[PDB]
Amino acid sequence: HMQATLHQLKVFEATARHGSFTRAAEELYITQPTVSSQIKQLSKTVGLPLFEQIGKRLYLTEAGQELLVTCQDIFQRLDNFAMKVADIKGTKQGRLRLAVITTAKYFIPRLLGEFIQKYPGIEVSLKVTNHEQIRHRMQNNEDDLYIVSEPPEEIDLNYQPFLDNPLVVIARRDHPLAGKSNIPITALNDEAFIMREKGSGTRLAVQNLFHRHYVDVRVRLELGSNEAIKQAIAGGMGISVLSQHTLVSEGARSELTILDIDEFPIKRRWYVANLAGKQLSVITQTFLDYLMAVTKNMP
Amino acid sequence: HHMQATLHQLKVFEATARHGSFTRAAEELYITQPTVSSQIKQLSKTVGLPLFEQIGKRLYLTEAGQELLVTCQDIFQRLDNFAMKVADIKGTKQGRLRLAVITTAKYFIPRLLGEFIQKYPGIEVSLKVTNHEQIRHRMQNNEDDLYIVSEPPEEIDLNYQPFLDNPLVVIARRDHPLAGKSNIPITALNDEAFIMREKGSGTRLAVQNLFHRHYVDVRVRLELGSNEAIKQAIAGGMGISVLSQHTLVSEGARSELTILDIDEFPIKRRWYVANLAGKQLSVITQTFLDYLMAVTKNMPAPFA
Amino acid sequence: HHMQATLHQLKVFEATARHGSFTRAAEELYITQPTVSSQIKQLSKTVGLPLFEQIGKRLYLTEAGQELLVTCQDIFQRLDNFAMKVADIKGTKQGRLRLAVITTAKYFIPRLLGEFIQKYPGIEVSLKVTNHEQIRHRMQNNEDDLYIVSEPPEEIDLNYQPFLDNPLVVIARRDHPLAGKSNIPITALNDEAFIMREKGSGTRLAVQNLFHRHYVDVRVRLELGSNEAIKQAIAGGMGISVLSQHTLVSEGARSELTILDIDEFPIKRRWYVANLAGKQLSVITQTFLDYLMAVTKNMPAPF
Amino acid sequence: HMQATLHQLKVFEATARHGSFTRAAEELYITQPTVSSQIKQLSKTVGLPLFEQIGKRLYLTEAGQELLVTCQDIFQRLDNFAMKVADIKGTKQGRLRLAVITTAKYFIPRLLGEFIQKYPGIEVSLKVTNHEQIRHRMQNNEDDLYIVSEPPEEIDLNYQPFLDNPLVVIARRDHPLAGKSNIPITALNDEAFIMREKGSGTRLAVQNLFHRHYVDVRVRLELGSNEAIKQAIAGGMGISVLSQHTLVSEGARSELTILDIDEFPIKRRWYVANLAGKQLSVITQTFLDYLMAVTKNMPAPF
Ligand SMILES: O=C(O)CCC(=O)C(=O)O
Ligand SMILES: O=C(O)CCC(=O)C(=O)O
Repeated sequence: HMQATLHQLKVFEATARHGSFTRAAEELYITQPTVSSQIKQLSKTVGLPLFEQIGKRLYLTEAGQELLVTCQDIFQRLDNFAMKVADIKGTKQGRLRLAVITTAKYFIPRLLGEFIQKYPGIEVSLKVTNHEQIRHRMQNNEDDLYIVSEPPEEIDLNYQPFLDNPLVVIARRDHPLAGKSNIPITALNDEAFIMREKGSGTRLAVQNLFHRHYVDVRVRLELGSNEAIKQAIAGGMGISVLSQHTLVSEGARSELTILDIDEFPIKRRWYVANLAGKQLSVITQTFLDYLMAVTKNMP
Repeated sequence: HHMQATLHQLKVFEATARHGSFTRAAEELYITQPTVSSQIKQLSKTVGLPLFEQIGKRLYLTEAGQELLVTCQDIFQRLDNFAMKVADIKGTKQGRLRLAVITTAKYFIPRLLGEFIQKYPGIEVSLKVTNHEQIRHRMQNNEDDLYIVSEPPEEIDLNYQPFLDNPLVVIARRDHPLAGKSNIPITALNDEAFIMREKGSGTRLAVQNLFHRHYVDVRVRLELGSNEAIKQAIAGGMGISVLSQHTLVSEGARSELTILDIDEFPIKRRWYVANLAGKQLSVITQTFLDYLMAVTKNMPAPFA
Repeated sequence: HHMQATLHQLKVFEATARHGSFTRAAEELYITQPTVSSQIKQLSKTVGLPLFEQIGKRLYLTEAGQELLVTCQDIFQRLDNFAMKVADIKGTKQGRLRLAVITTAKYFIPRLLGEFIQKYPGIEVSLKVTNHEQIRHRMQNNEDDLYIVSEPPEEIDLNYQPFLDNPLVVIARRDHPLAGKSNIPITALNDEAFIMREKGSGTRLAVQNLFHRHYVDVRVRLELGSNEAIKQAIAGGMGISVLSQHTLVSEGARSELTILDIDEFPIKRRWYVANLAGKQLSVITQTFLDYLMAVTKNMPAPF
Repeated sequence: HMQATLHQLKVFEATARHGSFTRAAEELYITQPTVSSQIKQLSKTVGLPLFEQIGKRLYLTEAGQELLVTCQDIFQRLDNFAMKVADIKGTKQGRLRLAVITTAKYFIPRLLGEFIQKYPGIEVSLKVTNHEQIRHRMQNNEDDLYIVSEPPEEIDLNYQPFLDNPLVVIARRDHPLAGKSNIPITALNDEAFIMREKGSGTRLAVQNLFHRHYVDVRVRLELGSNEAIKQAIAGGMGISVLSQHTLVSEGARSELTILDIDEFPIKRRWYVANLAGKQLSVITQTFLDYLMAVTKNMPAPF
């Protein structure tokens, strides 16, 4: 019974609705003898008579009544799918999956929550993790878009930069250098310093810049957590270098401050990426556009 | 619209998704791979979204594809159902029983169901053996006349009752040092090489809870999702395990297995049969329900 | 034997394993991709087993690689520890406080620890911030002077004591129709956008439970394992969530966040300071422990 | 710090142990002035004196004393990794990961069980799953060996066949055709038959052979489960075709039997595969050799 055609079902259902081959033909802009043979073929496939002529009309047999609701269910299901596809296309349904490097937690979720108010039907997933996780997900095509800091050479990606990630010297509001301008980088000599964990991107960049300019800091502490570091600074433990976006909620009157040391900010970027040769969904390309938009004139 | 799709196109798509391969699909359907290729391109144009993405040497379903695949499986199911009604008409069948049972009831239901049709050749049967999730799915859609579960879901308005006990027992190979001994305390399982079921499993839960309650530390040698695989692993002397005693129904004259007589075993579970939200039952459904209740009333577990 | 190996070799290896890439490792170590490659194979012969395997464009660490990686990390830690004793000797310091604390305590311990240091300038400090499991290993290895945990482990013999409350609260944006309202029924939450923590977490469990133990069905809009990310999600209007009130300490003057006074909240949790049972506290430990207790005794939670 | 070499620590540790440069240099088959200059360089990088001479002997400074303990730990940790590498090479420790296609559940776990008895140090994972799951594992390199019916072309694999998977017609012991021989395949026409699920491997291989010999069976039931089917057979609901390894536990006095039909068994195979280019661990190669051996002689059940 898979040998039946959709077209033969479409003829059958019309022929049952109306009571005649001819009325059906007129609806389906085909010929009455095409309808009759289509029905004979379909009855041969089913194995039973579908119709009985009584007076001027074709009435359904038991097997025909069953096939009618079978046809109605099937056509219902296709319509339903057609509705899905239409909602997808007009960004009123669908799924957006983002995997994002850790440092981007300070903007991405907020952007993403703005975007959903503007497209409520969308369902979202956000994964916030490290470079190794992200590489794995990329290898398995798990998300629509990936936001990273350093696009992995060994994976075919389509990407571009969209937002600068300055690393800046952060201090407590009462530090001597606070408010001072054009401060030479040698001024960091002998300063209590809170270092990020070994093997961190941030650590490595901070150390490289410090080796280049002969600066020797007193490492008071080593932590793995930017929040922890901000807190340690507040507590007087020292200064550090962190991504400026860690300062997003800080206002006019803050316990923290940026120092204005020369050779800073250490300049780094965030990229958007998708796998090379990927079919970008409607909402993905929509989101991509909205992203580049809101982060172009973003301080 | 979407009535421009053909049933052949959906067959080709549904087999491609299933196999993850134009080649394997073409083999199944007795067609050339370019036929597969162009049928998919055509259908894909008709829908107006991509259904597949080929990233490297790997084929993936898009969102729209994932959604069409469910649509194809519903449609095909409905055509199977119609084919069955037709056979039932042709054979002047009195009507058809619809049963969905939890996985572990495959070791008593099918056989029992054979012996039930013996008594009424006027009746036909559609047995679905599946997990709890799929049973709850079928339950929301009124898909079946009776449901057999280990744990009736709290989401649904059911009319359930228990009918057969499901004792979980310790199983070893006939040559195990504790084999044929009596009244062994549960502490003797300390350090035994043990084969655990997979993580989400309620069998695993029941066992992990009971062992935690008795401060029993076993050496987990293996995790397996399959009862049959476990039984085979026990036969090869990998260790012992805890399984539903009914899994021994399929254990023949060549079997090396035995039940160790451990204190606080069996873990007592049972099976429930369930109607749905006070909806009345056919004469068939009730003739079967009475059958179930009779035959199982005093049915001994295997290896008694 | 393995004394044939070189520390530079081990340093090249560990960077390769860490990066998943000879090129990215080569950039970090200020050297050449051929030299990384060279130095790894030189090391591989010495070991007697392959340390990596390349399938397609993917670089995988072998079983011997994975073992070597752990060995390299232990070794490098010991060298870093030696360098700290040296800087302590040469800095003519009074001594060093070692402290390991549960992840959620980063929102008070590091600040407090600064202030303590300002009070005792001869003391150096090591602050490890990590999860519960890892605090157990560290406990078993007598690694630290004091441990701060959300629940003391049963398998370890510990003197302990609670010192600060950990209220979990409902957090929302200040434009929310429930902002500024008193004595709100818990049932007001149901059918509301909600950001849920990751599966099998202290926090998610403790709110799924209290939502079924007071009959509340919520619309889960997102899943995140980062507290900061959730707060950012709330600022963007994504929904509400339940977080430790202490996560609000880093919420500056531009914050658009608030706590909703929902009935049957706060969910109440605690922090405990613990040491190994019977084991004498150093003068330094003791001085800190006293400072801790004083400062936290009447410490109000943020907002 | 970390400009220090490992040989500098080794020379340092000998020097502390003997209390002289000379006795240390004799142990390391090097000269006395290499030792001195080595220690002096190390003393520079450390930033403090490591030794002081008291009387006839070099004694450790405070820094020296700490350096000695950190050296003994480093050397210790380094020897441990060598014990592991040695244990691995001689199969006394290590990991074997197998992922197998569903139907191999009736034999792989048993063999694996027998194998582990010989090598008790080894940890094992066995994953029993479908072709799609197996492909994902193959793509992410999650296991040592894969056991499959049909290796997927789009993945680079070294593979070889090792055991036949005959599909045979199965009935209840009282079936009319039981005991018979050279039964015509057309005997099955009109016969009550229990089919495997749509899209199965087995259902396809069965529907090929039936369309080819114009065979029309009375499909009484469809089921997803080999165990269920065997039970349904036993309950009188029909006959079916299943892999012969389903019958592994059945002895001479079984409620089941195999019907000796023309064009049967449908011959299918199992293969062992690993990814191409990948080099097999020592325990993996061991297992492979063992698998081929025990299967070479192996008869199907009954
Ligand atoms: O940056 C930190 O320390 C916080 C770590 C984090 O992901 C968070 O709590 O969101
Ligand atoms: O074969 C069946 O019906 C299911 C068998 C099973 O689930 C198992 O292989 O463990």
